[PDB]
Amino acid sequence: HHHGSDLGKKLLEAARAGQDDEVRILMANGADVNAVDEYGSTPLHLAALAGHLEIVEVLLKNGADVNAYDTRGLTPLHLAALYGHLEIVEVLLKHGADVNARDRYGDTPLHLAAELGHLEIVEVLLKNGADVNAQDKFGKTAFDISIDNGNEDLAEILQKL
Ligand SMILES: [Cl-]
Repeated sequence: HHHGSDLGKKLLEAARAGQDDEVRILMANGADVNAVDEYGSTPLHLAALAGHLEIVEVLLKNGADVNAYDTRGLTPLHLAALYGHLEIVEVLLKHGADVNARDRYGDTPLHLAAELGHLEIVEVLLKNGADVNAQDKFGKTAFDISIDNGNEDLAEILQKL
């Protein structure tokens, strides 16, 4: 629907604020599920960041792009991992999220979850095919990040799971 309309902007705002009723109302009025703001963020990026599981589900049910990339190359999965939202991480993977998507720095969701010490998110990403050898632009793997941060608990999950 159009290109950067105020209707799409209202849906982006309601998705970030977790306004479930307002999100259903706006969608019924024809708001585009894949509306983008100036940062290339979609309603699914903003709901995943702010940890609104229910809204993430309705967006997906109504055809939101699970692998949309913003201006920094961050996908909704990168954001759910970075903000520590485990249930959203699981729901996104079930709806075909690309476990090895790369942002502008070559970091995958695994790199971001390791950097923030999110152990269970790391474990879930590994069992969904996360690439342990993926190197970012600084030449680091998620394992290298865990070692540099002296998180031996995380490093052990990264080597054995
Ligand atoms: Cl969650």
